[PDB]
Amino acid sequence: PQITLWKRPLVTIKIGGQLKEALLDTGADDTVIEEMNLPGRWKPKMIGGIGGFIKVRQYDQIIIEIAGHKAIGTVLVGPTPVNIIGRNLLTQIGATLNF
Amino acid sequence: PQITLWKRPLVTIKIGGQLKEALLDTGADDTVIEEMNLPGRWKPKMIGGIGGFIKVRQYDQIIIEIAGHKAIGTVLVGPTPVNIIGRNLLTQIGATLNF
Ligand SMILES: Cc1ccc(S(=O)(=O)NC(=O)NC2CCN(c3nccc(C(F)(F)F)n3)CC2)cc1
Ligand SMILES: Cc1ccc(S(=O)(=O)NC(=O)NC2CCN(c3nccc(C(F)(F)F)n3)CC2)cc1
Ligand SMILES: [Mg+2]
Repeated sequence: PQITLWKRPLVTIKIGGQLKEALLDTGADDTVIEEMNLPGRWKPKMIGGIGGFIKVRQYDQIIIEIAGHKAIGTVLVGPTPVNIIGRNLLTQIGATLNF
Repeated sequence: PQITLWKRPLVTIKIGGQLKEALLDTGADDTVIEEMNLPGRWKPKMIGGIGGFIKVRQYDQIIIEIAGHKAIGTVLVGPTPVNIIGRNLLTQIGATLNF
């Protein structure tokens, strides 16, 4: 698709069997999805913000479908108020910014 | 331009006479630029993050040139570690996400 930006660029994703909504985020390095169970090993990781740090679980090579497009990458899972598709996955679905 | 996303989508901007680098950020509502003097009135505003809140100064109807493209909008100025062009300005330069 071609998505204008007058509202939050929210799309439907499919990850680990489930349907969720996620924000297409050119400002994020990494993809972060609210709490859920995913197959495979993971490793804890700390994400930094203005007041401090939040612990999440890094899973590698996860399959996710993003508005129809399949991709594979690292997904961080933890207590985020928004599901974010970061550049690690936007690159895998071929997304660009155009103006 | 058409910008791929393998690295941070950083562009040169021109605001208030000065050249700066800023991140094209589809995940931000608002544009936020590090400390500088701008003409006109402003009003304080609080931005929220994980550990708490950061005070910035909202200026309306500021001219900014973003990788060649002129736009006019609200710019928040304060102590941000990165210059962010949010959707309020990406909409004004006609930017879209495509995949
Ligand atoms: C103005 C401005 C924009 C962006 C940045 S940044 O340093 O480029 N980004 C950034 O700092 N984002 C943090 C915001 C809070 N966020 C978060 N909030 C709640 C929960 C979770 C977690 F860990 F579960 F995923 N994460 C973490 C990233 C700086 C200044
Ligand atoms: C995982 C995740 C991503 C994004 C969000 S969010 O709630 O969509 N975004 C967000 O929370 N961003 C905050 C990150 C820190 N940022 C900031 N950092 C330093 C300085 C300044 C200031 F005020 F000067 F501009 N701002 C504020 C925005 C949540 C979870
Ligand atoms: Mg962000």
